[PDB]
Amino acid sequence: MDTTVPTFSLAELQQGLHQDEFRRCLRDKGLFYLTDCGLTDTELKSAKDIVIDFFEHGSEAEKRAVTSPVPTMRRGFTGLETGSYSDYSMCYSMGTADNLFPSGDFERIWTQYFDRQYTASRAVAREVLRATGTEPDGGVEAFLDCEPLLRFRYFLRMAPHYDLSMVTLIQQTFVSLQAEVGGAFTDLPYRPDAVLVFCGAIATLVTGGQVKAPRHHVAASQTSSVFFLRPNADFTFSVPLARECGFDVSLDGETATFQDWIGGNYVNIRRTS
Amino acid sequence: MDTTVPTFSLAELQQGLHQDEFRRCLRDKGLFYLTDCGLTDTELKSAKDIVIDFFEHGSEAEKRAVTSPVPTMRRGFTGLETGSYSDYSMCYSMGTADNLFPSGDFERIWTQYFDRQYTASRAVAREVLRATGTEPDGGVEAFLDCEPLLRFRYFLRMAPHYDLSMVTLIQQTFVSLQAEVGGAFTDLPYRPDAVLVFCGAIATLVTGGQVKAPRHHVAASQTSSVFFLRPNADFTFSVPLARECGFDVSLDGETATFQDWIGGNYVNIRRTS
Amino acid sequence: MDTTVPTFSLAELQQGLHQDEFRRCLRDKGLFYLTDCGLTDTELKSAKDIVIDFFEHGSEAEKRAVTSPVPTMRRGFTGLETGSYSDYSMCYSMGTADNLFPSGDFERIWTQYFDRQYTASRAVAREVLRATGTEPDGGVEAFLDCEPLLRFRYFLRMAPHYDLSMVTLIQQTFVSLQAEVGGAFTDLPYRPDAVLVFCGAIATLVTGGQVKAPRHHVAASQTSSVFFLRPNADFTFSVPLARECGFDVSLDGETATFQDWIGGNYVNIRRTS
Ligand SMILES: CC(C)CC(=O)C(=O)O
Ligand SMILES: CC(C)CC(=O)C(=O)O
Ligand SMILES: CC(C)CC(=O)C(=O)O
Ligand SMILES: [Fe+2]
Ligand SMILES: [Fe+2]
Ligand SMILES: [Fe+2]
Repeated sequence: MDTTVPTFSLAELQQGLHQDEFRRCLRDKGLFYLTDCGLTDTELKSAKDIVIDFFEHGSEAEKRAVTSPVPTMRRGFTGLETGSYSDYSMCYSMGTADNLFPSGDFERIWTQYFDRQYTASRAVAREVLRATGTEPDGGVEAFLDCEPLLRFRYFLRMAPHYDLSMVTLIQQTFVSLQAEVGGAFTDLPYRPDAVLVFCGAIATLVTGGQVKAPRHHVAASQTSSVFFLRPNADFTFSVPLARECGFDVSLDGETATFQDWIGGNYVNIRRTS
Repeated sequence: MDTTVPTFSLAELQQGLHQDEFRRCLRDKGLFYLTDCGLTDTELKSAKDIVIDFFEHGSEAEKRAVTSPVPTMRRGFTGLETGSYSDYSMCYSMGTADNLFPSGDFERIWTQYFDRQYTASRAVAREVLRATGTEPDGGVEAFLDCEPLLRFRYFLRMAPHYDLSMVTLIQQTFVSLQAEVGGAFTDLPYRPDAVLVFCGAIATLVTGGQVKAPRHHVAASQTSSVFFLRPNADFTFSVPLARECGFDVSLDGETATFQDWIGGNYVNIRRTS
Repeated sequence: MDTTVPTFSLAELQQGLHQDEFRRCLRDKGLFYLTDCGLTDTELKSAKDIVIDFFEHGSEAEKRAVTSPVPTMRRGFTGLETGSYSDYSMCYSMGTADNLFPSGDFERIWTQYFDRQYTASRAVAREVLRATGTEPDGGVEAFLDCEPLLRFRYFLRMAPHYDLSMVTLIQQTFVSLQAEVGGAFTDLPYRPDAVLVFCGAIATLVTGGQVKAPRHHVAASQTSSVFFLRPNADFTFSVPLARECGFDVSLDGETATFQDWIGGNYVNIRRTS
């Protein structure tokens, strides 16, 4: 089997092309680059510049006003680890609501950036479901109108793990990002013309094991954008089916919700260790 | 903004003094020293000496008799990490009930030590609620008659994290303890005349985001007393409100309990990493 | 007290012999070697050879076909951590159903290997319950017809922790495995004639604190078989009783289930740190 990370045009997928190839990719690899999805280096420049300017020239008062009282990295500014937790790296997060913006121009640029990412993530997830003939409990659209989280970081840096999202979209700017493909770590360089997609555990779950959730990590001067498309707490699934594809669930009953499985706080990643 | 860790007299707070300053501290820093709360180096000496004597002269049989069958560090003696888990450090824990005491004198000294700590923690938490005009679901006293945990350790030693308590009271004896203040790690030396207070995530939650829960850590021959004031499993709060201040909750419904959020086992700290 | 790890014959236990010694072992140590349980180096050779052959000569296609879409190490092949997650070590897991076998001969050999392990684990757990006069809520057999997990690994390697199983059976092949006995790490060498047993937190819980769940770790060219006997999600227990023996539960009510306590996903180990 080719260990190459494939590339798919969203437009072409939406037209019913390369369905067999798409299915094989999802099953055997669970990751691919996506083009023609409305996201390129162009849309990124604007957001990167404005936020980077903030991480460098924003004062403490300005950062404080956009910092959550709890360091959860859910909304606003965060200094992630004498000195400051910023020494290692800084982060900016946002979602569909309850955001913290430092200025008007920043808000406009990022609200639009977030929207393109959300639209693209929903679109590719929609094709993931169609290619596997998957109809989530409660319908496709209700499943896709969910709880996304966008994190932008600015600098092994990150330990091996898999994501618990439906799908995760990544934009980057030495190749630090590595993913397991064909039983070996493969480089995942930047593609100014595309976004990198990682399938998460929820894709595996909802499709009944038809999609792989690949492990990946970061080796150790770069910025990355990570968009997690996460289901709603009440997303419902079959317990026996989860067991049939690898989930070591401790759930009584025939059906369960995302909340029942993961708990009352979103968990984005999981280390196999 | 001054990055100095302020000091407040409990007596003065209870009299309605420095309310504006207290509010600013809670919001911008989430930590402060507390005086006139009935806890000083005096009350500590007695407890420290008796337990330290145990950690050094107590036999294996004596330690075994006050050691829980599961190494949870909830009650009794614990050797925390050829050799012994004690090599790194030893710990002694207690709560309102189900305690394990090695002797009568030890019991008397520690029951009184625990009580002063619990009274002080409840008292400062009571002022935290009043300063922010917070009325917990079910009332103030029911909220404060909770599930505290006292841990005494004897020796980065501890990774950056924030506490999930309402408030945490610390007594100490090179400044190892560092906390993030104004975007920088600040030393938190010992004050024989006061107790150091850290606001936890529950303070942030119950007050609707009016209190910061500061991150902190320990850099690497000292003993420290840590008292966590923790809510009851049935403490209830508004889901939309939790989201409004940073909590990345995966909870269906308008209201939820501490148990719904954290799970069936108390979790005292959380690393932002 | 002797810090020696005792050995017990399953046959002799089932006949009512050494009951006082067994009780003392469970309470003070929580670990022991077990003989006459139907498991020796003989039964192991067959399974070890066939799987080891796979880890070395099996192609990527063959490994892929027995690899779960999510890297949970619940069923099938797993490469556990330029290179591959296999570099560190490889693993093969199985349970009562939903298994992934690479060949017919492999299936026969391992289905029988798993069965002997499950029978032995249930048998010793049955004696653990009888020696402590324990009658689980819902009866002994319903409690023992549970959710076991068998993991076979092929290479500190593993950090200090205790197991959350009822009991855990280990077969091994320099002594890497160390356990805390009498307040000191003790070697746990291989015994071709016996299986090593570790009591888990569930044994402590169901017996009301009569059984210790010992901490252990691995120091750093060997293979080990680990069989966790895990309760069903609906296993029910008394909340006040759990508190009486060390469990820091955040559970409202008088009774709770394993699922209520641990969550919707099995958790096999826990680090005291
Ligand atoms: C390598 C980056 C995309 C970070 C990542 O994988 C994550 O945040 O889950
Ligand atoms: C620095 C000590 C007070 C330990 C601590 O922060 C904790 O136990 O949460
Ligand atoms: C030392 C081995 C038996 C591994 C282990 O303890 C475990 O998997 O829980
Ligand atoms: Fe990831
Ligand atoms: Fe802390
Ligand atoms: Fe273990």
